[PDB]
Formats: sequence, structure tokens, C-alpha cells
Amino acid sequence: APLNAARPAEERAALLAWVKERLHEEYGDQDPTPRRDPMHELISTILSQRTTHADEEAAYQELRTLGDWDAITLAPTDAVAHAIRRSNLPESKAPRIQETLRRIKAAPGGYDLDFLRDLPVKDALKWLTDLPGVGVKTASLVLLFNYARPVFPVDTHVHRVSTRVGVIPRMGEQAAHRALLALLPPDPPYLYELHINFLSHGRQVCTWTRPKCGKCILRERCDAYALYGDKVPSFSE
Ligand code: SF4
Ligand SMILES: [Mg+2]
Ligand SMILES: [Mg+2]
Repeated sequence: APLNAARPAEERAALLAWVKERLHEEYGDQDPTPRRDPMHELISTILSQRTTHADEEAAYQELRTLGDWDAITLAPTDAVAHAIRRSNLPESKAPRIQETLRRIKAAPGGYDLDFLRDLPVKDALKWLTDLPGVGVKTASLVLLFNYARPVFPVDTHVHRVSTRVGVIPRMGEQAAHRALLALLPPDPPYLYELHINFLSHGRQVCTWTRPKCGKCILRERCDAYALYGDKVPSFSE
């Protein structure tokens, strides 16, 4: 009996579409994501590096008390750093934010990313990942959620469930963005449902430590259960 992770890409894509159908029945069109507007999502991410959810939201809203975006680009970095002080090491985050805002204003349009809509996917991605503090996961999130482009953001929840099941072998999170997208159709609503359903399943069942495999709708095709049964270890390295 071969593990899922060693199976051909075509077999692993059939597996992932089965996974998506099962998660759709457990969770439907349920959405545990922030669903923010583009500028909010981008800046939030920068503030949300080595930082809890409650502290990032607090850091974002106090940031926005400095003024609108144009005011934050011009506010002295001392003021920006003190406002976001409840996030991860505000000294480093404050310049990345200012520079990101600066580079967005210079783009065609106001503090808005209307051009990412009708741009080649690879090019839209590369433009966001060139912004300081923005990685492929945040760029994929903004492109999928706000502009309905066919990209698939892979957060820790998505990465953990998909790896444990064996839809992909173990690899870095950035490499997993290309690997899973390669198994998926260019169908933005499909990708967004798949994403939010992974978040629900990772938060509720396939948890970082002690997953609840006995309540898991995927257990019968899960590599991790096949290997460890009731003793699936914490998602490591
Ligand atoms: S069987 Fe366990 S490890 Fe596998 S997907 Fe379900 S909860 Fe995660
Ligand atoms: Mg602009
Ligand atoms: Mg970057």
C-alpha cells in the first residue's frame, strides 16, 4: 500500500479534490478568514509576523489613528513604530510598512491595487512579493480574495493538513504554494472554498498538536493516520 505522498501528481490531485469535497460537506461555505480589503490585508500581514491575532488587530487600528495611508507614509518612523508597538518588534516593521505604502502610492491608481486585476498572474504575484514584509502567502491571499485570481494561499493550516494527508510530500511553505496550485484547477471560487475549509479543519480537527483523527472526515485516506493511528505527532520542522 503506497503512501499518498509518493503517488503520481494526477493521483494526488484526485485525492485533493476528494479532500475538498469532504471538507465542503463538513463545513459548507463557512469562512474563518478575515476577508479584509486589499490595503488592510497587506499591512495587517506585515504587523502579523511573530504576533498574535488580538495584538495585530490592535496594532493595525492604532496605526490607523495616525491618519490615512498618505499621512502614515509621511509620519516620522518614530511615530509609526510606537503606534504598532503591540506587534512583533515594531522597530523593524515600521519601515517596511512605510516603504510598502510608498511603493503602492507610486503605482497607477490611488492607495488601491485595481491593476492587479487584469495583470498576468505571475507578474501580479512578483509585484506583491517584491514588497517588504509581504510573502507569497499574503500576495496569494490578496490576489485570490480581493481580485479573484487563480492562486492558492497556503497558511500553516493548509500546509499541515495537506502534508499529513499526503497530497504533497514534506517541503517548505513557499514551495508548497506552487506544489498545491499545480494540483488545482484555475477556479478562484473553488480555490477560496478549499482554502477556508482547510482553515476550519485545521483549527477544529487537524490541530497542530493532538489532532482529533477520530472525528476527522479524511481519516481513511490520511497518510498520517495510516502511519501513526492515534499518535499523529505535532507538525514539525
Ligand atoms: S486523520 Fe488526523 S492527521 Fe489526518 S487529516 Fe484527519 S485529523 Fe489530520
Ligand atoms: Mg497607486
Ligand atoms: Mg517580501
